[PDB]
Amino acid sequence: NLKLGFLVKQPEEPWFQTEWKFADKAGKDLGFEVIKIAVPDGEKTLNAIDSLAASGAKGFVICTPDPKLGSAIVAKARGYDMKVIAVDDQFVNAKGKPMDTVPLVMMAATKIGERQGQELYKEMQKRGWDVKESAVMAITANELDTARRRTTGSMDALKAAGFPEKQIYQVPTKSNDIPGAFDAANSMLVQHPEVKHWLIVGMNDSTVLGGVRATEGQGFKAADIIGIGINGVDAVSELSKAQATGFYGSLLGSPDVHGYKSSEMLYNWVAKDVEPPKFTEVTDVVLITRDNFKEELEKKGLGGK
Ligand SMILES: OC[C@H]1O[C@H](O)[C@H](O)[C@@H](O)[C@H]1O
Repeated sequence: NLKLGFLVKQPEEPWFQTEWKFADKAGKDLGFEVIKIAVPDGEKTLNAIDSLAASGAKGFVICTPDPKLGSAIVAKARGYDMKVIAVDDQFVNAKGKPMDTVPLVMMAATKIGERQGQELYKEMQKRGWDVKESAVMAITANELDTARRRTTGSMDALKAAGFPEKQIYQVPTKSNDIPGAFDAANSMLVQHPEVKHWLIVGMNDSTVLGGVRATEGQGFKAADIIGIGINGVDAVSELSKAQATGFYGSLLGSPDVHGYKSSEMLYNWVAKDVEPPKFTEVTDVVLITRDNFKEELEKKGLGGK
């Protein structure tokens, strides 16, 4: 009978789709209805809450399209006697300090990032690239913490592994999608004619994919590119292709956990006024490649690949 909202920034990415799916499950289990809304931008976010209130929802889980909407979201919520839980992306203040006060469930950004970096270097070593003619292209979205911590973690790990600091080139992307990353990567490539082999660093699948698509456009062959995405579920279409590409594999997270856990906690909070922990960090990761993606998806109950 109880209605709880599940707002996501990017409903077109399997990650978010899966979070929805597992929110549904939680609903089934606990006996509550999930109202699934896309909030791609700030306005739609604020409008969506209004709409929720109309429907007579008692709270919502949200991945905000903008961390800096935090204040507004909370205010609107309070006004409607709605409880909020943040998923994925953390609320920040005007000054861009994290709002500790809102319960969050997110991925262990740093740890996953560092695992990306490890695995990048590992595959490089495998291929016997000459470091001298190799480079790292780091496509960044520094304004998003969880993203920041990811790419920084990757760079740290690479630097730690012995990859020359001076051969790591960062480029900000305007959007956390393929088109965005494509533009970014493209602009960086034409600057570095000397490079023969690229490692591509990005916070998620799409970002890395964007990077890869760009390199192919500048006449790099698969052998000469290593990109490892983050998310896993986002990467399935790529890993499924006949031909191997620059996109070598992905770190599979737990969007199932994100969806289910966040919803479950909201309900309890709403229904039973059981205060969720302020911070939940999900540490799950597995490397999925062309060779294993199918197993691992099925293994994690994210069947289909
Ligand atoms: O929490 C994981 C989540 O982090 C951000 O929201 C990214 O945009 C997503 O694609 C995903 O990787």
